[PDB]
Amino acid sequence: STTLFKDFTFEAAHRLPHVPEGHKAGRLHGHSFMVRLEITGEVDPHTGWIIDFAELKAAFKPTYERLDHHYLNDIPGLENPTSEVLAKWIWDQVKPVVPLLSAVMVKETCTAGCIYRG
Amino acid sequence: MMSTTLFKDFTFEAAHRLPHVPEGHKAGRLHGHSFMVRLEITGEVDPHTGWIIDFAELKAAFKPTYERLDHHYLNDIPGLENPTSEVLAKWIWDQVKPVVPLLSAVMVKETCTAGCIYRGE
Amino acid sequence: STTLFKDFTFEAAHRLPHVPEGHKAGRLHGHSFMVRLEITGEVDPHTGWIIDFAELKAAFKPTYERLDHHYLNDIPGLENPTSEVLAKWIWDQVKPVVPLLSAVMVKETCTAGCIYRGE
Amino acid sequence: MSTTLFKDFTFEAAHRLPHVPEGHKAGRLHGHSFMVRLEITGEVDPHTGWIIDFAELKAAFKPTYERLDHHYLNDIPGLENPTSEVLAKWIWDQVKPVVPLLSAVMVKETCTAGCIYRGE
Amino acid sequence: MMSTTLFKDFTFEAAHRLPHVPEGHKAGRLHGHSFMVRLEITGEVDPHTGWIIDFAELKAAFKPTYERLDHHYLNDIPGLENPTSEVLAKWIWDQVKPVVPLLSAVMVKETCTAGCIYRG
Amino acid sequence: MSTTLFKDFTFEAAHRLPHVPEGHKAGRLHGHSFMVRLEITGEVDPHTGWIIDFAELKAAFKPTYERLDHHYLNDIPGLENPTSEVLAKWIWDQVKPVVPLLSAVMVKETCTAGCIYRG
Ligand SMILES: C/C(O)=C(/O)C1=Nc2c(nc(N)[nH]c2=O)NC1
Ligand SMILES: C/C(O)=C(/O)C1=Nc2c(nc(N)[nH]c2=O)NC1
Ligand SMILES: C/C(O)=C(/O)C1=Nc2c(nc(N)[nH]c2=O)NC1
Ligand SMILES: C/C(O)=C(/O)C1=Nc2c(nc(N)[nH]c2=O)NC1
Ligand SMILES: C/C(O)=C(/O)C1=Nc2c(nc(N)[nH]c2=O)NC1
Ligand SMILES: C/C(O)=C(/O)C1=Nc2c(nc(N)[nH]c2=O)NC1
Ligand SMILES: [Zn+2]
Ligand SMILES: [Zn+2]
Ligand SMILES: [Zn+2]
Ligand SMILES: [Zn+2]
Ligand SMILES: [Zn+2]
Ligand SMILES: [Zn+2]
Repeated sequence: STTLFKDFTFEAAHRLPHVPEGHKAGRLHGHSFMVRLEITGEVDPHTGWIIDFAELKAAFKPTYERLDHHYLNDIPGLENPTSEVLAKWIWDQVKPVVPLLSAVMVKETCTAGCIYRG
Repeated sequence: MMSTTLFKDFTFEAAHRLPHVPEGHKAGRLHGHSFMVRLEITGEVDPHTGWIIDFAELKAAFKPTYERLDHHYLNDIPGLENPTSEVLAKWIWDQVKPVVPLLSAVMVKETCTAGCIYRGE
Repeated sequence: STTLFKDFTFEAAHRLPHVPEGHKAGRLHGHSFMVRLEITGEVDPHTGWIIDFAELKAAFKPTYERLDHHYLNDIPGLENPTSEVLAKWIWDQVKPVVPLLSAVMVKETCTAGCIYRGE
Repeated sequence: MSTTLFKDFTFEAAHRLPHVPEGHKAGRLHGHSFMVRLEITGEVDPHTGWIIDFAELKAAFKPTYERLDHHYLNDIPGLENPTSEVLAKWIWDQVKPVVPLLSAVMVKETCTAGCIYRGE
Repeated sequence: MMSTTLFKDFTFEAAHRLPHVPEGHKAGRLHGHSFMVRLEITGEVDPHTGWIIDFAELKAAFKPTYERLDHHYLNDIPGLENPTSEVLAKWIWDQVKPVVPLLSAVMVKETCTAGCIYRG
Repeated sequence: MSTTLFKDFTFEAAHRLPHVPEGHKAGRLHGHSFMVRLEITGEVDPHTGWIIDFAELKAAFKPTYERLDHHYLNDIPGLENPTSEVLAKWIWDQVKPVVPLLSAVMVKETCTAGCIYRG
């Protein structure tokens, strides 16, 4: 048994609709968002891996393309695009494709983030 | 386990020395580091806010402790007479857990390549 | 002389209005922008510095707070908010209050950037 | 309650993956700047205020580190299929006997891709 | 002088070995690195596009050379029989300058802490 | 036109700035993980393919590095006012005799700021 992870960065705009009126997050802004997908499972004795890192990247690509260079709030389910909401939303998009998914981390900035484990 | 965790990272610039190491050990000399602290909290996400707590509330809760550490000599702070990573991590937990009840871990990195994670529950 | 620099990070939305339909930069998006301010000058013999890093931060603060947590295209002069335009714009905003400014770098992502020198 | 210590090491090596399909890039001879994080979990001594000195963990790993660094991994027995997963297991198997409090080994082949192994 | 410069960074994973170091020198054993290459260009900013050239255009121009380097053994590429950072930075300049006429410098880093800049 | 080599080193040290005003935070005893970049410029030898081995640059700096690392800077002669600016010049002065091709010294007290000295 082991864990594997792969990291991705996407460039997007968002705003938080439910913060108080003068809160900076309530203004239209953006971030270089980092996403880490983590899987946990058994290592195949012939391949020597769980799945190819490239399969994890390929599995994310359709979701990446929806998020990257986009305004998140216009995506159904991301009307309140906090890191927490986004981590769970990503889990829900990728879990069908990556059944070994064990954690999704979203970082809005280099110093803050959240980790969702479904 | 199933969970949702939030974390926020802070950096502070401080001097320390380790008082119990062998004579001549480099840690025994007055020196310092760019310390990194990561506070992690575990909780439920409110359906209206969409968050556990605002990152800014975490930063504000930590501020008093942060200001005691930054641009200071750690050995002068009570509880930090032996200011190892491990001692500092637990000390920070003890200071913060009262104002951040959902605190689940404290990480302290003395350098970019070496550190400690403390879970106090 | 000696050169000093300091890095600032701001979180902002932008959109490039003059790219072809379909170009990714033409959609409303954002980045965590990095700005490096570089200054060059004489080190005072008594202070041991050119200017305090904090004095540089304070000088930039007004301009920083126009950029951070904002949509760049709404700022006059940033209607086409490329890295190149933004670096020159920051130079033009900051040079009056930091006469020793020698270069401005803007990075939209960690792996690329622009450097402008206005003299 | 628990305390975990960790230290990161970087080594410069070549490898190739022998069991990937014909034209897979990882099947060609190449290399990486590999990063290894060793994590320890255990009691912190009330006198020393640490689990063990970072320097002692470095020393414990040094023999294995020197086998890896500036080498071709496939040549090392046990690393004939030197995936991140296999390497992390292998490092654990070398280091656990010297550092019984070892609780995880992370290997990153690149800055964006990695695996964490936590024992058998 | 008054000027605008752009740069973009690319990382490739490759093996190399230095053939002219003394027997025993670590760099003379087959090994590898996650190499970083930065291309710097300088030119006028077009008043319509607001840019010198699109970052994507610089990436595209470099791709053929990038593909020769990534997931390969450098010593087997003609011109890179002695694949030092110095030699590699110049070799990259020679490959890229014809397709990126605004190219002003090439940086190679073999590790995160050591590298070389060539200006032609 | 030129080939430049560089190598980065990190050392862990205490310092305080003695000529800032009372209550300025840098006036309190503190420390940093300092980063130093040494740069050299010169001809690439066709036989070795290098200017000097990165390992030679590290060895040449080691004595100076060992004075700095895990020490209190203010007690080192020359570093009574251990600003980044003063430190970069001091390192230059210490290193230039054993690294004649030295062309720049950068010092960073934190990851977001620094100083470059070029002689
Ligand atoms: C300041 C800023 O730009 C935001 O996007 C914030 N986002 C969050 C936030 N706190 C949490 N928990 N989650 C968040 O996603 N605070 C601010
Ligand atoms: C070298 C240096 O400057 C220190 O501050 C050291 N600190 C620790 C250490 N080991 C542990 N476990 N914890 C530490 O905090 N070793 C050295
Ligand atoms: C992809 C994206 O989000 C952008 O903002 C781009 N910006 C620039 C760019 N190229 C230059 N030169 N300047 C840029 O500012 N390409 C893309
Ligand atoms: C692309 C490249 O250079 C490789 O070394 C790959 N390695 C792995 C890999 N996938 C897993 N799971 N583990 C690996 O170790 N994919 C590619
Ligand atoms: C240790 C190692 O793996 C190497 O690749 C070395 N490369 C160089 C080197 N020195 C220079 N100047 N250039 C180099 O390219 N030293 C070692
Ligand atoms: C805040 C702090 O800990 C310091 O060490 C400072 N150092 C400098 C500084 N400014 C310059 N120019 N040089 C410095 O070296 N400001 C503060
Ligand atoms: Zn935001
Ligand atoms: Zn220390
Ligand atoms: Zn953009
Ligand atoms: Zn590989
Ligand atoms: Zn090498
Ligand atoms: Zn300081």
